[PDB]
Amino acid sequence: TNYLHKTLAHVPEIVERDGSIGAWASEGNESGNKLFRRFRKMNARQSKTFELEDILKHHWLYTSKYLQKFMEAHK
DNA sequence: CTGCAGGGTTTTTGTACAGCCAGACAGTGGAGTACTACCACTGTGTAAGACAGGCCAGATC
Ligand SMILES: [Ca+2]
Repeated sequence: TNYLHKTLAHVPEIVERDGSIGAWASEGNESGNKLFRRFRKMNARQSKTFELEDILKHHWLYTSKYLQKFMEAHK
């Protein structure tokens, strides 16, 4: 199998070269994609002409540091 | 024992010089900021009307 081959043959090379792996996890996008699941439910327009547009808007809004910083609010 | 009344007794309560400043009253000219109903759009539930086919009556096999 593939990943097995990667991990028994190719781990050391990349770990040597590009600093760190798992650092570049795809985990983030897929894992977070459940946000695209929920946003469609709650804040839809709704009409697919807009459904994207407003979903993307809310998403990026939820994504910037700035509002996350203001969400922490002194721990 | 009881009820009632002069005063006690301490607390509470308002009236009392005396000066100070927060807080409000008018309005001005309209911005403007908050509010309230369109509004474009389809997803979801709904229930009137097709309808068919199953059944009884008419009449038959
Ligand atoms: Ca995936």
